Amino acid sequence: PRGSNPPPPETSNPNKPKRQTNQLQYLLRVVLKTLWKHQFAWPFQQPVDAVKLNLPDYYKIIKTPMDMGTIKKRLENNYYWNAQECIQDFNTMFTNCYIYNKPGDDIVLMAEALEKLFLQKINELPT
Ligand SMILES: CCN1C(=O)c2cccc3c(S(=O)(=O)Nc4ccc(F)cc4)ccc1c23
Repeated sequence: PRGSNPPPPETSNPNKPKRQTNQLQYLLRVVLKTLWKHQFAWPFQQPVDAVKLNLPDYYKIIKTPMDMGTIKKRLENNYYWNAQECIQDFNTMFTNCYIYNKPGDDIVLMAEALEKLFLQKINELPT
């Protein structure tokens, strides 16, 4: 079907306030990098292509989409003011998965595994 995909979430906004913190550096260098390499990362590495993946209802249900490709670019582009803004985006990505899909679905098992690893890495966030 199509129809169409929305514009992806922004990864640049020159008027948005931003900072480099060592916590944001750790989010890129440790948290994002480890999740990124994982065997379950691939469905979360770019925005949902609702056309290709045959998920025509995706953007009827999910109105705040987020993915690790967007987060990666936001970190590389120094988009954030603090770590919480970034952790927010990971939480949105996970939440969207759990909202759209059913417990026990293969995609949800992936999200749960990534989220478990995420929380472990988040646990060692530096001062
Ligand atoms: C994480 C974004 N996302 C979904 O919420 C979702 C639902 C259904 C399929 C699918 C896909 S898929 O069409 O590539 N199929 C897929 C099914 C189960 C998996 F464990 C991984 C991918 C990619 C990313 C997705 C989804």
